[PDB]
Amino acid sequence: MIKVEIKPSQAQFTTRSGVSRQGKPYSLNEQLCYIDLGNEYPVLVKFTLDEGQPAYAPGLYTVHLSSFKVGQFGSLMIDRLRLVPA
Amino acid sequence: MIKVEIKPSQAQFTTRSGVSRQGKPYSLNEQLCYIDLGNEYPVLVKFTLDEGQPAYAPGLYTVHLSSFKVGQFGSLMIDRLRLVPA
Repeated sequence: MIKVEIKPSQAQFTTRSGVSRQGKPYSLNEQLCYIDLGNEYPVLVKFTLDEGQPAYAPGLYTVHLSSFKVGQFGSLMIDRLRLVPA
Repeated sequence: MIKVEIKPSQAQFTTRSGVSRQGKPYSLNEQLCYIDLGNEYPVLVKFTLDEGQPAYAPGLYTVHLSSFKVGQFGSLMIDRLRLVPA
């Protein structure tokens, strides 16, 4: 299991916006977290939330299986970091 | 935890080869596995082994933390699927 932490200072998201190739508006909500990758300190990671999802609250989380997909070259990839409470 | 299985038929690797942009030879060893991504059946996934590593033997495995890195856009990515026995 991957240990993810949302710190008190990371309790909010920011939103970026634009327009797709054929004219549709979009909005993407991004939040920050710390992930323990086995180095001397956890590292800062950004991720995009799914549509209609609030920012994750401060606390400890692990990564859900739905974060992963098989890519176009037949290998595993992360689609979007989706979290569940520890 | 991600559940990975090496079937009896997947006990071997194949090797691809070539030459880098400035002339150095390389070899990459690739092996297949099945990963349970929560769909009705496990899916077929290819991955490259690290240098000097034998093919994983048939059996059940999970993914090691060293499989992950922060990418150039600040988000989590899989570098190479590295496995450890379940």
